[PDB]
Amino acid sequence: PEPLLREALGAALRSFRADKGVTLRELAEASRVSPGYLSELERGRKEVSSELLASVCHALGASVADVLIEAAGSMALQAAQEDLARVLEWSHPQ
Amino acid sequence: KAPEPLLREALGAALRSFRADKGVTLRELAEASRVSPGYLSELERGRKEVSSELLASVCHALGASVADVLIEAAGSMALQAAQEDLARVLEWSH
Repeated sequence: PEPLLREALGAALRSFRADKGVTLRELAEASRVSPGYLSELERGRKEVSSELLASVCHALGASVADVLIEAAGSMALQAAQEDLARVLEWSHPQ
Repeated sequence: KAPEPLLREALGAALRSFRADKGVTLRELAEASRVSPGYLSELERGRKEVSSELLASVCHALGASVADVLIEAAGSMALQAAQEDLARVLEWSH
């Protein structure tokens, strides 16, 4: 289906972190959560509290709004790509 | 208190805007999404963190992608942050 919110936000957070060149353990330290927890968050396997999303975004020098737009853009793209892949597999299989 | 609203605050306001635009009552939406009207109300007022799965069914019950509700949530957060920063400078001088 449409990607879940936590999957989209996790990937967006990961992109922002990679953009800034900040390691996961550094970002988890700035946000006061374990590196494992943040790793799971990035992988779409954990639901963030709004408070923790705010700390992680702030630590990255990003507004939460910017991370939401990133997440929404990639959600739509991912749905469209998976749609395109089904349409083509049906009409042009290998 | 940060000027940027918490994600659950902005998401709840966005859901309420989608619901109101469609003219759907909380009991109707609860029924479609199999959650109590009581929980939906707290969600709308920014007092509940929602799982991604439940967010998806609510949005879909309203005929909207999660990604559209998130874009609306992001625009709303950014606007309120800007308005609250403006209020703060004005309170300081003027």
